[PDB]
Amino acid sequence: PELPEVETIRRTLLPLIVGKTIEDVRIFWPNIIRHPRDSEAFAARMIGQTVRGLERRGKFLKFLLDRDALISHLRMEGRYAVASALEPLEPHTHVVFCFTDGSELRYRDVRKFGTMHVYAKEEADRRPPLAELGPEPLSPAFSPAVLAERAVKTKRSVKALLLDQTVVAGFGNIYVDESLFRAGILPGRPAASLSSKEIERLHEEMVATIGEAVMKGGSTVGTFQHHLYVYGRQGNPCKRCGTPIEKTVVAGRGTHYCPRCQR
DNA sequence: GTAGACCTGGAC
DNA sequence: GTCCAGTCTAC
Ligand SMILES: [Zn+2]
Repeated sequence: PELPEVETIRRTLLPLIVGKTIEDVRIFWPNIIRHPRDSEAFAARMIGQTVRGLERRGKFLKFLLDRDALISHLRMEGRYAVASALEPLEPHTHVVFCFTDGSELRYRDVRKFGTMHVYAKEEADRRPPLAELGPEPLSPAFSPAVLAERAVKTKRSVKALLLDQTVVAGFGNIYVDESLFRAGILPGRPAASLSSKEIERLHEEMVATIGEAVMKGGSTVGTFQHHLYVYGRQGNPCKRCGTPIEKTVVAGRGTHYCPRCQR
């Protein structure tokens, strides 16, 4: 789950929960709760509060209640669904919010990597994990200049730079690989080796790629999966030149690229 | 930069 | 049986 997928969840989930009041909060895997550390305090404070809105910051979902804000990160497999509280739960359900109208919001996560933090609204943006996030890619706050200031000071791979949420917030393995192919830049090259022209081109493709993915409802692996040039296509012909797509390891992640179209 | 952690189930 | 799928620590 990257920005496009999280933004899709935010849009579809909002009307299904806005205006409902919390009656109970049940937790089956405590490690997911990060703040307050004590699961009992986490549950108690939300009882009686009403859902007023749902926003997104980077790859995080921000549930807006009365006094508090619930900050949730899905990591690799987290997912949400709304259903009747009278039916048996599905496998791997670790947290459930029960509403006064008999419906409930369920959180499932097979690998158990997800996290949840609760803070008073006016403290959320000034505390971890939101405090140190970079700017939103689809906002004027993200420009070629911002990307250069960070790139010109480090020799780490350009892919490692784009995956750093403090540089820009929202890109993950799929959209970093896709943006670099569109820009014609190899993922393993030093960020400082990029020319001014290459930085402007990369910025342009990053905004175009992420924006297009949001419109298509994200990648299901949504319909953006039908528009991928390299992710998951190792061994198949490049859609632009016909050369076989390759896969290696960069910045500790599986990496896909075309040896002819990219640097 | 690069294995090891946190964790579980599918593909070969 | 062995390999593969967002972020933190540790040498
Ligand atoms: Zn190509």
